[PDB]
Amino acid sequence: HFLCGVVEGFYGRPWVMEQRKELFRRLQKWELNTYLYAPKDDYKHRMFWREMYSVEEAEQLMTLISAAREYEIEFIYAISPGLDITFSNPKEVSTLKRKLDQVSQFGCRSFALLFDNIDHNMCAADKEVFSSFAHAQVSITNEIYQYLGEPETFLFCPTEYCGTFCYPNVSQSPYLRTVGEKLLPGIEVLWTGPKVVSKEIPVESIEEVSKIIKRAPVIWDNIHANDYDQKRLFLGPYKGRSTELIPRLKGVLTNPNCEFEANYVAIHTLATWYKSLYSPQMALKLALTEWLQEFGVPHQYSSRSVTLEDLQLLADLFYLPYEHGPKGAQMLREFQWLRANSSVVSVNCKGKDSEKIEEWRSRAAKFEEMCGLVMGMFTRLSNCANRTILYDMYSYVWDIKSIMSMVKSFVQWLGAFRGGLAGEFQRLLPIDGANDL
Amino acid sequence: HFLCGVVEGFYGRPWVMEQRKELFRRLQKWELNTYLYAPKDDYKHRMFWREMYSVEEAEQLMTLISAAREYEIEFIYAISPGLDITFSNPKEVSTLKRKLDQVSQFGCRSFALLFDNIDHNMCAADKEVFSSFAHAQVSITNEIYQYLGEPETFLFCPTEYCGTFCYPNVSQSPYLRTVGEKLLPGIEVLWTGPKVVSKEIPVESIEEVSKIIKRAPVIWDNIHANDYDQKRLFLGPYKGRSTELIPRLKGVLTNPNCEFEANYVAIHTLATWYKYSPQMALKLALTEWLQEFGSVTLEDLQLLADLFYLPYEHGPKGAQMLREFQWLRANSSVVEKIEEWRSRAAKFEEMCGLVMGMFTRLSNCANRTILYDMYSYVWDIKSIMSMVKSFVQWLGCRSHSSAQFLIGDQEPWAFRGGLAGEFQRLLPI
Repeated sequence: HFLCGVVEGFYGRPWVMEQRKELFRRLQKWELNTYLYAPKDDYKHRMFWREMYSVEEAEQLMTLISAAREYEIEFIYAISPGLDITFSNPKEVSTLKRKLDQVSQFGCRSFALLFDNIDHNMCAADKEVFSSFAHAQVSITNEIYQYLGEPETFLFCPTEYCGTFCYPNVSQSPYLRTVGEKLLPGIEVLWTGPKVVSKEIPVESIEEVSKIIKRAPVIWDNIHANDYDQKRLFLGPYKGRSTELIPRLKGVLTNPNCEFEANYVAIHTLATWYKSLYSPQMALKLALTEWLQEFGVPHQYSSRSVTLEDLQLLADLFYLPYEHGPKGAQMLREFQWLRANSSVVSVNCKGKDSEKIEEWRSRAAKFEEMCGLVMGMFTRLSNCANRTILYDMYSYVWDIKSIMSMVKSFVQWLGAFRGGLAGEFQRLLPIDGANDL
Repeated sequence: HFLCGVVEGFYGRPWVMEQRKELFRRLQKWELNTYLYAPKDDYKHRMFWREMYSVEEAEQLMTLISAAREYEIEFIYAISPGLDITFSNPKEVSTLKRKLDQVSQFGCRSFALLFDNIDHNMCAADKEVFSSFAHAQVSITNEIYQYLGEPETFLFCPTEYCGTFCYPNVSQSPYLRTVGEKLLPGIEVLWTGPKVVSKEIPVESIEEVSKIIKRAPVIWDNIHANDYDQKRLFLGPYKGRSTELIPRLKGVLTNPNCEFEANYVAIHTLATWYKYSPQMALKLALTEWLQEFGSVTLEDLQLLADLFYLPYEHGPKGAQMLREFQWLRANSSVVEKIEEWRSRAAKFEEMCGLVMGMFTRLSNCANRTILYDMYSYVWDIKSIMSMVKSFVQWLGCRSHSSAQFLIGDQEPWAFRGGLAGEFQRLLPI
């Protein structure tokens, strides 16, 4: 069957077990079926992948893997040994087997080997044994498949895991030719689309890759991932992927925002898209409408609120990687126009103009009200009762509100170390606002 | 005696109780004595301050207040009712008293009333009873002082809490004149310096404020606060405050970084200063911190601290990379005695390598709690230096190539900041 769900596949602080249980609740609520465990910086997933879990760690994994079963979500355990492993040393191979067995005894029946972002060339001993980097990965992936008894679901993420990472192209890649041929027919292949973060995943691109790897891939979708930029959050709907892909694919797993509570939209809309033909804008409405209920006012026994419009504003400000939501783009166009047409100056060298200065002013007030809606959105969100949500999003909301606050001032006015060192180096690169509207 | 320690006084995710216990450990380890609880976004501290703590909330505060006593750290409970309180309605006043009693029964004997970020506002009904905003605040602050039995430590943070917030200046403020006169002698006054985030706290500025409020203030120090800027972290030493201030002050509480594990340097160096050379204090603190990791070297931490140093200053290795990159960009047009450009480019490209190395070893460390609290910030700097290294490379490879810097369709991280970033670029800052 078709895999649809979430991969916890991002860099940084991983999610905690209470959060993952709440995740399984939601995947079931929305009729998704899969979870792939692959947090890049849970140390025993990648950095110290040889190390067996301690007894108190094992108690938490088995408790987690059983919540997965309790909630009818399939649990796929991933391991990323590609960094420093010697493929031909059988102690390494045995260590990998030992590690998998251990998790299997916690009651896990599905697995994955990830070879994402790693040096293309092996050590000396390995070049001796294997003809290519591809051959080495397959050989151990197959061996491990078989050693585990050819389990229900088994995933392999290649080093050339998207269009732009294929040397020299997708169709003629010796690496992918080798995966297609030698990887055992029951092992599945993860693929992120044309790019690492794909704006669109066109059907023809999936036909093209499927030909060379001899099967339908499972999409690891980075569309809502935000690990690569401190300032970014993605609350927009699943988008750029035709429902026509579903027959051509073995699954879709989203790698979403690091901040757990910020993924309501990202996952609800994936679900909506799975069950459909699909309208991003309508899926967002469904998802925002449902999300609103999760934001209380606090209970009060002594005394002397977030709306749907607030959430719509918030999502349009923190939307998708290649697109702002309509209320965000509107405030942007309007502010550009105001700055451009600020010839309502006292030091005026066009005498004046009645009509053109009435328009500027009129549009400034209208804009100053839009800025108010941002401040209002922040105020009511900080007054909400679900603090877990407030905290997961606080810095992002504060930021936008403070900057809009300063933009409002600046427009009014028309009538320094910020970002820190990183900010200062950034301003000096001349591609700083190179994708701005 | 004299109050020195930490205020948990910032906006955002507050610290958790395990973190606060570990904090009390450290304050004692380093001979600090105080903690002020005032996280802006515990809902019952400020927004819904009338509300009593629930049973499960009360169980956690009692458990926390007793760890404070266990570790010989004084615990001061703050409350920020300034937003919507009616000062003249005695139900409001009673509600405030009810709330304080509740915390006292959790075993807490020290308190504070905060009136920080509030608009010089009275509702009517209040303007009827009280002649000014200042009069109204003191009247309830005094009443509450007395009602609690005039406790050991009691703090009052004024609305005019720093130089730039005093109308029209510090010396002639009717607001502060009124606080100085009518606030009872055993209540203390919190003050953040000339600014909200003070670069320096000069002695004369403290003499000046002490005169008008008729006592020595307790400094709420925002020097290492990072709640106001997503991209900023402060690992530099306590600085800009003369050791001559210590006799002129009733205390110093730092309001430090939101990310708990990032405050080792910020608090160790405060302690060192409480007994001064900033660069020697940093060395003491970085040397001690290195042990808590585990492979990460001292040179790695020195680089990291210099990259994320202080609000008005970068550390020497950071400022150096900056001046050198400015020079390279400025003098690129010559790509006769410009073997110096090339030479300086390679030398710079090696500096960028040390950043990548620092990040690599930090992600391989065994103290994951620390890694996570700082991960975003370290990734960011590494990615940006990585792109700076490229750009310098590209500048050099230009006598043999006329390719664009960005070649074709990019991944989103090439273009930083999102919508916030785009509005920022449109301001002149």
